[PDB]
Amino acid sequence: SIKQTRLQQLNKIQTLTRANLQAQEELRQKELDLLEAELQYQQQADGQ
Repeated sequence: SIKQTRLQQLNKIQTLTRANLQAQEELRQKELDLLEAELQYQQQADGQ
């Protein structure tokens, strides 16, 4: 039962740690780039 237990949680927590990094990657990458991109793109008004 202890083995069942540790097996069971490694199987979730590891699955999810990994799944979550990937889900999070989408969520976090957009966090920095949407706004930086708007700053840099709107800045073209000066470049013009």
